[PDB]
Formats: sequence, structure tokens, C-alpha cells
Amino acid sequence: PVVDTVHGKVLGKFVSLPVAIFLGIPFAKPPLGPLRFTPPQPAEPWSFVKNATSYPPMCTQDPKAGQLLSELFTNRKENIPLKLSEDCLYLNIYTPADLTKKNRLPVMVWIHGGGLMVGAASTYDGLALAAHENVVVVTIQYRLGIWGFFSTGDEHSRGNWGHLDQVAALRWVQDNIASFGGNPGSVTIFGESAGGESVSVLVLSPLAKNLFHRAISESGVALTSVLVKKGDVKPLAEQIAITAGCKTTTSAVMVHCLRQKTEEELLETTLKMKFLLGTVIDGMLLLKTPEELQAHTVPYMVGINKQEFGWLIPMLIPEATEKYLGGTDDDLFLDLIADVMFGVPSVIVARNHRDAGAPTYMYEFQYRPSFVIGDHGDELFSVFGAPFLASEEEIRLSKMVMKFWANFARNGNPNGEGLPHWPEYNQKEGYLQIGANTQAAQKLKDKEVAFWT
Amino acid sequence: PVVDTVHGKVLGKFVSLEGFAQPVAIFLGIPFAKPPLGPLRFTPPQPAEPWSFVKNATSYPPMCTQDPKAGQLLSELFTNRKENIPLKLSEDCLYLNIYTPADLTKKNRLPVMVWIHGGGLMVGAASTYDGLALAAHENVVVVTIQYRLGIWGFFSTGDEHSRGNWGHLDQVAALRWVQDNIASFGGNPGSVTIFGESAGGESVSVLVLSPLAKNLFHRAISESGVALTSVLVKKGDVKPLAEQIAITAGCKTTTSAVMVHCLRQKTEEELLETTLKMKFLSLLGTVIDGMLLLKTPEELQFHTVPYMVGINKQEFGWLIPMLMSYPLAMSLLWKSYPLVLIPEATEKYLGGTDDTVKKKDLFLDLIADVMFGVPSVIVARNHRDAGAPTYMYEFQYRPSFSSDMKPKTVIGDHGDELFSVFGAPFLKEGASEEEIRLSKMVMKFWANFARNGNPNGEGLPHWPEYNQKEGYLQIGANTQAAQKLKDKEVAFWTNLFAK
Amino acid sequence: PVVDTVHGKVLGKFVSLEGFAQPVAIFLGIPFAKPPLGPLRFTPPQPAEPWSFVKNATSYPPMCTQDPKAGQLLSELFTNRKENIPLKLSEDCLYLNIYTPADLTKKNRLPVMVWIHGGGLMVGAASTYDGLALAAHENVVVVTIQYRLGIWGFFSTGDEHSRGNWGHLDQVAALRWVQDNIASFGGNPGSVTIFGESAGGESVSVLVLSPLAKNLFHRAISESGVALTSVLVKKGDVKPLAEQIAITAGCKTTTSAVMVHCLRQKTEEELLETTLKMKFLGTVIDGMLLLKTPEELQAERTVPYMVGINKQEFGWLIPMLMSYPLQKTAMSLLWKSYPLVCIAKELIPEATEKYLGVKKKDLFLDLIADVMFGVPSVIVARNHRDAGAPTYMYEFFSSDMKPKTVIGDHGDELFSVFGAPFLKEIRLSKMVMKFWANFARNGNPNGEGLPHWPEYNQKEGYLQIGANTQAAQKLKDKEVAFWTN
Ligand SMILES: *[P@@](C)(=O)OC1CCCCC1
Ligand SMILES: *[P@@](C)(=O)OC1CCCCC1
Ligand SMILES: *[P@@](C)(=O)OC1CCCCC1
Repeated sequence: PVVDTVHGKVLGKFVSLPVAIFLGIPFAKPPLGPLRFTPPQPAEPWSFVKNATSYPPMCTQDPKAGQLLSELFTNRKENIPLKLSEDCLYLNIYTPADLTKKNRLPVMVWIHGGGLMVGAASTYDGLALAAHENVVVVTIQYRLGIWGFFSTGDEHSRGNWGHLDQVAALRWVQDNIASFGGNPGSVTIFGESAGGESVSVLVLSPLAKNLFHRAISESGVALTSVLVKKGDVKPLAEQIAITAGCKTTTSAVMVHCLRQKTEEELLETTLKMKFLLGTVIDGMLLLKTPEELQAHTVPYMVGINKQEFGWLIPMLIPEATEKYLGGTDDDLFLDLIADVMFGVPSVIVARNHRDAGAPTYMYEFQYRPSFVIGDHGDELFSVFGAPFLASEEEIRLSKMVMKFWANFARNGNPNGEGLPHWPEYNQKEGYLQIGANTQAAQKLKDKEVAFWT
Repeated sequence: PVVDTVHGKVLGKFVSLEGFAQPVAIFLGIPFAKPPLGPLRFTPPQPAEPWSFVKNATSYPPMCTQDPKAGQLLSELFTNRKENIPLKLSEDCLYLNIYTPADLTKKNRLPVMVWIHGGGLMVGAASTYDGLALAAHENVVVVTIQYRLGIWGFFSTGDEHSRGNWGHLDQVAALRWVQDNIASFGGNPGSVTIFGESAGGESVSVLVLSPLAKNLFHRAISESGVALTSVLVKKGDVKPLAEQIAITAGCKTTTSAVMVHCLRQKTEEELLETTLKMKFLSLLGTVIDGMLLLKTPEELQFHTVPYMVGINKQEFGWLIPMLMSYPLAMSLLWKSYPLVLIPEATEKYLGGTDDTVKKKDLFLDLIADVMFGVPSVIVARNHRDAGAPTYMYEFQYRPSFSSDMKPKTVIGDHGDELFSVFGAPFLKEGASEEEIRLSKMVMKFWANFARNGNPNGEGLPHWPEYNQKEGYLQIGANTQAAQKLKDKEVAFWTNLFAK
Repeated sequence: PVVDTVHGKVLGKFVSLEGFAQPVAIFLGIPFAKPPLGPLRFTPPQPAEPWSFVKNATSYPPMCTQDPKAGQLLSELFTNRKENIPLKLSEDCLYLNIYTPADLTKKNRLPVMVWIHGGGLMVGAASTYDGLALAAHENVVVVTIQYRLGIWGFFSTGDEHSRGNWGHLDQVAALRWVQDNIASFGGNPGSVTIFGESAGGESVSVLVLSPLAKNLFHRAISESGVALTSVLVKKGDVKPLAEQIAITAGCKTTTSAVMVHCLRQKTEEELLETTLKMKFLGTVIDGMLLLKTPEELQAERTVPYMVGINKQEFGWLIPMLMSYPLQKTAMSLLWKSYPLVCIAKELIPEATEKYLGVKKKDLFLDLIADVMFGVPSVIVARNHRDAGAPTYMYEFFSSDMKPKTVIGDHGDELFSVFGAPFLKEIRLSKMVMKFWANFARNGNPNGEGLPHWPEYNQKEGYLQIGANTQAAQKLKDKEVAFWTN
């Protein structure tokens, strides 16, 4: 299959579950040399046909931690080994459309997670979802760690370099997606963990206006303080510069020095830092804090998993400790951490969104995939049809979820034939409990919110 | 205090000067250009990137890379603050400081006085000069700007690969930042005066001759230094100086373009060691680039704006000779070639006296006249002759804030007028009531001129205009008019140099 | 002499050639582009920054980075000056030299002949060739241009991160500088002829096939070298060559963009050591300069074109430089010569046999000769002739080490074209210069006092230049047939 984009022709391959898969398409200019720590640039056009049949590179991050996460979230039988590089602003496309005719299938752009430190788009295979629910799946990449989030707190390096790629990727879709059978007028963004935090931010950013029409934050929102550095970040910048062997005489000086370091050097700095940097109020992408901003009204689904701090994350005061551990002398602490990190934040968000006047849907995933219940990221295997790349029970669960996510992708409403009714998160605070028994329920984490608030 | 500029908001601080109801708003370190780092080195200044939110402007900016010892020494000798301020060194130095007496909570169009420090185009910093006193006393907005120095601001290849005058272009860029933003600090962009001393006067002189500075200012004051002061203006083929610098720095000199690329990769620290090896200021500069200056200052002799031009009684009395590590006639005179027939001259200034002690002072007067005396007047005359207002002065006074090592017989030494202009008697301690008054007088003159293009006003001895009567002012303990300054010497020097 | 160009004034010098009243004005080292340094490396040429006052261009410009030994050796063997000139090496080399016989104190529209040196797209310099003689004798403006070589002018990744042909783009940029400025030197921008030998002919051939060179010239002369000479045109996936070069230089090959960024940071000295280690890149189908292969382009169809070769192309010069190892053995070497003839291992016997079935050694040299220049040149001349444009064919101070039995060796025609007999036979040169010059003005070599030079039409009439310059027919006809089969 050969599609014709704005920057040139790209050659893909057919895969039958047939679908046309285009791996590694550049949506920006390689952020190398002096382009580092700067907004993404449009991509230079190419003559002839661009062969897009091999996976693009993860983006520079810890190679061990990244390969481990890829291995734990991937919905492919065999995990794929990625290369590391600063040249990583690529996206993958999975289209079920029959390119030999016009097609306006809805579009679902996925934003991977990884604490804004690790991850890759190639981890998630959208062959299943595309084929099953007849939508165009796009997995994008953005800069991570130092490379995509270094900030000085001033005009010499505002920050959010990573969030700007996400926007640039979204804009590449508006201008080119129709050539793959997708309707640029019906675009949905969704991601989990740091990926949900990103979906949440783009919904709050003026720059992302008109680039999408629906959103899905899976286990993660903007209020999840961990990923949003509020206050003076200058001190974090100065430490990073020092650890890397730079002077901190001034901001401008710190950035110039860092632009000369080699990728390998900046990775050793990253390693020394022993993380595991983040979204900041830069003045361009975010003008005020997520809180102040909650003081685009597009359909927004927000969900969490039963046990967020059950195993995956942990593995990789008195009043509170008491409030969760008092009633038993004999997991409750893991529920504490869970509620503070996703539980409470998610609902307070869903409520504000609901209150600003836009459609809102909540869900609580609860199921132990075959590939602790409702652990971090467990919903991922259902959304991406892992059971097709499994007890007959699981196969069905995936089918149900994909249909929900897909329906929403086209109507801004998850409901449809053969699917338990999913109430809208209105005043009745009606949400969905997804699992072996998917039934409606009400007032999710209500009590805790009150407590923590 | 929070002012709103074109590039964003800046936050300053209020400072009250003894005996004044309206405190002053001080904004330290405001960027008027983009940090000339990396590939921006040896290139014109770029506009400054705008910033979101409010920019805290409450700490002194750093100083353009220069010799840290020599710079801190000069800062200590010219500073009008009680305590001298220790500066950091950096290529990121294109900043300016603002001192405004205006009450920002209302409209204000106070005249503006932009100061251009001196330092032989090799050392110096804006933070040395505190404009709290002048601003408060004469009700004007004082601005102290910075520009690139030494290699960083004057390296030239003599061709389009590095014309030069990078430093003089920042001065223009700083002047343009004022036009576009000064009104937000209570200043009238329509009444801007530039003034500086030594290399700073040489700069004021150049800007008055440069087509690029047209409309950026309306008055000028050159304190002890003009464009004709050959020492700072490299005339002729500069290519050889460029090649030496490149070599000393470990670069090939295959071509111009190659020399500049090589130099752009050197680290600031390396270029400073090159500077140090060069041993300048011990016994690079404005060049005719084609953009800032199209022909020599002589050939050019321009904006007919008012100009004051003055010198000090003993320019070579102690400060300069000392710093350069002067060896203290025909022998030295010749050895002084990089700063300034010999027998005729040595004779003309040392003949009438056998006393070799006196004869020594007479040699210092020679160097003085050649470096400032004669040049200044020949300039004032041309300016006068092109049809614009011209005022001359000769400062003569030994400030109390002078150095301990400075012989007491020295009066009107290099830069001595600085303490009067910047109200040193109101920031430092222990000033005879005589000095306090001298400062008051000078500030009122400099300020009056800053608004009318005429120094005169109530309670001030009459300052004649430098017309055909060559009337000038003698500033000191007894400030009275006099005539035909250095007339005789000019004639002499103008002649010996003829052949 | 002071001429006034678009980017500023340039100052030259007058030089008189023995027996001429009008001395010539020589302008050495004029920039036609911006020094391709730093981030400008591996990118198209940029216009040149304008200078103020008067530029002092009276000294030879540097030579594009290349092997200093091999380059100085070639300069010494082709140069038409009494004494050879020592050049400096630099990436800052996008310059041109001008030799004008015109009397600048009046209007003049003399034809223009732009020379493109050879050197396998690896070595060479414009300063090697002195155009004082040709200019003065045939009254034309001679221009010797320079372009990037080796890695610097031909590195390619096969994609939009470094298409390639950086060197061929300078040639175009040089040609465009002539259009905009040549008239200030007494030249008519409407009558421009390009000519070069070896890799220089290959370049002239490419510019004639490139849409970008349209309207920049009106005549062409390829001396011993055309586009079909496969050795200089990398067809197919070049990515592997790029990855090797990056590795040899100490770069990662994670992606194309990454290879180019890495290489842009290497110092000129480093990239030269990489070049040296390689122990030798070339014209590629980039999509900008060349859209399809030279073959495909000649399938589809027009300025006059002269195409010629020399009697013994592989007689001494090339075999020597490459350090050549000199019926059974023939097939051995032939195969080992794959990077120069790209002949299939199976075919070899047929060929080795066809030419060899001491003397046999000369016959092998004729083989290599025919495959490299002979056959290619004619197949070209024919296509050009068949597309409907004028076509002319021809068959044309040596080294002490050069065996005396060698005649019409590689580049031997150079001394005639550039009037070597007037700086360091005398008649031969005169004849050639008049031909090359006539063509430069009419698109026809013929004129008074010159043996008739037939046009390469269906009669395949060509010229045999030498001690006895007479017409002949069907050049290399038989061989073409053989090889084509
Ligand atoms: P999301 C799955 O990206 O959050 C991460 C942060 C690093 C530790 C594990 C969870
Ligand atoms: P002017 C003070 O700028 O020139 C001289 C002053 C004394 C040190 C050397 C430069
Ligand atoms: P042609 C003159 O372009 O190629 C030559 C270069 C020197 C070695 C043999 C081939």
C-alpha cells in the first residue's frame, strides 16, 4: 500500500488479522543539535517514496527500565527490541480502511505512558482494535526525560518540549490522516499513566484546541501532582546541569552547555539522577495550574483501576495512616497511596469537567489479566485486544471494552447494542465497573474524596 | 514596582535616597538582546525572546568577559557606591540597569540619560555606576548599559565574515530598546541623551557619527574621549591583528571564514586565556566596518545634535600611567607609540625647564594633549562648524574619594569628574561641603543639557556656548568661564603631524 | 583592474601573454557561495554574503578537502603552467577564477567557457588549469570553478536527510553566478559553454540531464567522460555506503538523521582521516538534480554537445595512480576490476577472449578503456543526436615515467585545449583551441583554416585529432554492438 501525504509518499504493508500498517512516519524534524530543548519543527519533505516498514526508535531513556515496561504492557506475542535515539519523533498508523476508495473512519490517537521518562509507541500494537472496531489507530511518540521536559523556568527553556510534540503529532493528523481513511473531524486522544496526564493537559491547553474532539484518560489526570512541577523549578535545573558537568551562572548558559553534551552523556546524567522533570506551567502550553484552570468542553472519559498500587508500580500523616489502618489489627496502605495518586484526583477532575457542562464518563476496571486485580495498566490488554494477538471470558471482556472505547470515539457516548448500559457521570455520579461482571454503580470514591479534600 | 515592557513584565525594587519623599524604582539586569552565545558570537545582537509571567529584575547582571583582576580594579576606582560590588563574568551580559524617579502610578515623560561605561573597550561594567543619586536629584531616568568587550565585541577580519564593532552594535541595540520601552518607566523616548567617559566617550562620539544611531538619541556628552582618539580606532588593514589572535588561540588562518568558525568553537575560558596572553592594556577596537562607520572619523568630520565635549586638567596624571604599568623623554615617547617628530615634541614640552622633576610632569602633559586635549577640541570645532550647539569644559578638582596611592598634587585626573556627575558625595561618606556642592552643580548642568541641549539655568555660573569665541567652562572649586581651550597646542600638533 | 559585481567590487591584475597587445585581466578566488562550514555541510550551497568596499582577489583560493598527496600529484600532471602551484586545503573552497581578454573600459559580450576540473569527484582544483592562453588566443572568457569533493560534496543517506550531490549543486550555483555577474567581465551570459574532463565530463553530462541546469548554459563539451560511465554514478541503495562511512568515522548508525548530525560535528581533519582510511561516493539519483537514471533519461528525449575520448584511455595515467597490478590472468584481473567495470563473473571469459584471442596486455587495457569511456561516450552521443540536437564526436609535457609508446593517454588533450605549448605541437594546440572556441560561439567547431569536422549524424562522422587531424567514421561502432549485447 502506498499513501500520499503532505510531505511525500509513504509505503506501508498489509497485515491480516487486511490492515495497512505504516511504521515510523516523521511528524517533526529530528530534535538534534541546536533543536534540542526547543519546540518541534515541521518535517522536511522527501522526493520519491518513503519506505515506512520498520519500527522507529524509542526515545532516549533508561534502556533497561524501558525494555522492562515494554515487556509488561505490550499486547504482542513477542516483545520488540527498540533502538535508542534522540531522533524519535515518529508515529505508527494502523488503518482498516480500504485505501482504494474514500473513507472517513474515526481516529484514535494513543499516547503511551511511562512517567514521562520511559516508553515507546511501538509497544502498543493497534492491529486488533483497528480491525475489530473499524477505526484508525495512531500511536505517537514524544521526547522524554531531560530531552522533553528540561526547564529553567524562564524564556531560555520554558519546558514541556515533550507535550509540544504531542501537539505537533496531533496536528500532523489533522493535515494528513484523511489519506489513510480517517476523518480529521472525528479525532479521539487516549493514554494511560503519564499518558493520561498528557491527555488531561492537552484538554486544558489552548494550543490543543481543535486538534481533537474526544478524550480518554486511563489511570491518570493533570491533578496527579507527581508529574506536574509547580513552583520554582530553577533548583531542579541547576542540579541537573551540575550532575552533567555544566556551570549554572545563568539560565541561558545552562542550556547552551547542555546542548553540547552528547546523547550518551545526557543519558549518564539521567542514570545518575536515579529517577523512577515534568509538565510545568510554561506560559505557552499551560497558562495557570490545572487546579486554577478547573476553577475544551469535549466528551471526556476518566477511569481508574481497582488496585493501582497493587504490584506493578511499587515493584518498579498519622490521621491518614490511621484512617486507612485503624479498623484492623492484622493492603490498606497500598489503597492509601492508590487513592491519593489516581482515585481522588480522577474524580475531582471528572466532576469539574461535568460541571463545566460537558459529557463525562467514569469507569473502574477490575480484572486480573492472564497475560492482585485491576492492577496498574491491566485495562491495557482489553483496550488493545491482547486476547487476539485467553479464557473465552477474557476474549469477550476485550470485545466489550474495545466496543465501548470505539463507540465513544465516534459518538462521545460509549453506549450501543449488546453493551451493558454505561450511565453518564452527571449529578448521580454514575460510573461503570468493568470486569468479569460489568455493571453500573454510583458515586465512585465519593467518601475518600471528601476525606482527602 | 512592576513595569510592563514589550518583551514582558519586569519586577523591580524601591530605594529611597536620604531626604527624598519619592523613592526610586531600580530595575537591575534587563535583557535588551539575546545572549550572544555559541553561533551568535561575533555577530550582530539579536532581539530578546519574550517571557511569560513576571521577570524578577532585582540582582546585578554579569559583566561582559574581560580580565577579572583589571576589571574589578577599575570598578573599585570609578564606582560611586560606598561598597564596591563583585561581578560575575559571562558572555551572557547584554543587560541594562534602570533608575527611575518617576511615580510609575501615573504618566511621566522625564528626560533620559543613558550611560556608556569606559574601559578601553576591554574592561568595565554598567553595575559599577549607581544612578540613584542623579535620578533622584535631577529628576531624570538613568540607564546604564552594557556591551561586548575585547575579542567578544571587537574581533574583526576586515571582511564580510566578521566586520567588527560587535560591541558598538549592542550600544545601538540598547538605545533602541530604550526607544521602544523607556516610556514604561516614566521616560520620554523623545528626549534621550547619551554620555560616557574614556572608551565610553569614544563610543558616544562614534554613535554620533554613525547613520545607524540616527533618531535613537537627541543629545550627547563625551567625557574625556572622542572618535579621533586614534588609540581606539583601528585604521588600515586589520587582517594581521586577526591572524595573530587566531594563532595565539590555536586556530588556522587559512581564510577569514575559517578563522571565525574556529574561534566560535573556542570556550569562553579559552578566549579569556588568549586575551590574557595578548596582555593588552599594558605598555581590538572600533573599525571602519561599512555598516556602523562608512569612512574614517576624520573624513566624516553627522547628526547635528547638541554635543558637550570635555577633558580633565591632568588626564595622564596617575590613573592611566599606573594601570598600564608605565615606566616612571624621546625614548619613552617612542616606546609609547601604541598610545601616541619626537625630538621636536619632547623639546616643545621640556625645553623651558632644566628641572627633570618638572620636565616629567611636562611629558605627562604631552601624552595628555595628544590623547584627549587636542582631539577633543578639533572635534568640538567641527561639530560647531557643521552648525550644531557645542559646549566644552575642563574639569579640575581632586576628589576626596581618590585612591590612597594617588599623589595629592594630582588634580583633574582621568575620570575624576565621574564622582561629581554620579553624585558620589551622596552615596559615599565624608565629603567636604565644598565637594557636595560641586556635585550638585555638575549634575544640574548635565541634567539641564539632558532636557534643553543647553547646560544653563538658575543658580549656575554661565556656561558659554562653544562658538567662534571658543568659550568653555572650567569646572572645579571655582567654576568660571574661560576661552580658547588648548588652542595653542592644537595649532602645534596639527602642524607637526602635517608632515 | 576593478570590476563591479552583484555582491561587491573585486580587484584583479593584468597579465600579458607573449605577443598580445591586450593584456588579460585575471580575477583569482571569487566566492560564488557561502563557505559550507559547520551546519552548512552536507547541504545545498547558499548565496554569498555581500562585502563592502573592494575585495582583494589576486591570490589562488584553497582546494577543496581531499587527499593532499594524490591531489598535488594530479595537479602536477595536468597543470599547463610552467611551475605547478601549491594549494592549501579547506572546506572553504567554493570559489572560481576568471580570465578575461576583454577591455573592461568598454562594453563586451565575448562568449564564455566554464571549465569543470576532473579528479574522480575526489580530488582536483580549479587553480590547476590556467586560462590565460585560451582566453587571449580565442578571445573568450575562461572561468575555472570549484565544487565540493569526496565526503564533503557527495555523502548520501538516500533520503531527505542528506540527498547528496552537494558537489553537483555547487557546479550549478557557480553557473548561476556567471549568469548574474559574467557580463561585468566582458562576457555574454547568453552564450555560455561548459566543458570538463574525466569526472569533469561526467559532471558536464549530468548538468545537461538535470532540470536545475536549464538555461544556465547553451553548449557542452565532455572530454573523456559521460554520465553512463557507471563508476561515478551510484545506482541502487546507497544507505550501506553511508553506514560504512559513518562507522569508519566513529558515528552511530541508528538512523539517517543521526548519521548526518554526527558527521556535521566531526572536524575537517577527522573527516579527512576517514577519507584516507577508506582508501578510495558519487553522483546519485537524488530527486532534485537527477530524477531518474541517466539511461532512463536518455530513453526519453537539446543543446549542442561535443563528446570525445582519447586513443588510449587506460594507457598509463589511471592504471598507474590506482596502483594497478601490471588470457587466464586477464579474467582474474578483470573480475578484480569489478569496482571499475562492474562486469558479471560469467561474462568475463567471453570479453577477455574477445580482446585477447605482451600485446595481449595492451589488449586488456583497451578492454577497460572501451567499457569506461569508449562505449559509454558513443551510446550517449547517439542518444543526444537522436533527441534532435547537434552532436560532435572526436578521438584525440608528459611524465618522464610514461612509456613513449603511449599515445592519446587519459587527459592528454588537456595540454592542447589549454594552450600548454604557450605557457611551458604548438600548431596542434592552436587548432584545438580554435575548434573548442568556435563551438563555444556557434555550436559548430568548423571555421576557416580548419579541417572539416563532420557532424555526428547518422553517418556517425567524427574527428581524429592529432598530428594528422582528419575526418573518419563510425567510432567504436563495432565494440558498442559487442558490449551492448
Ligand atoms: P506511568 C505507568 O507511566 O507511571 C510510572 C512512573 C515511574 C514508576 C512506575 C509508574
Ligand atoms: P578608559 C578608562 O576606558 O581607557 C583606559 C582606562 C585605564 C585602564 C586601561 C583603559
Ligand atoms: P578523473 C580525472 O575524474 O578521475 C581520475 C582521478 C585520479 C585517479 C584516476 C581517476
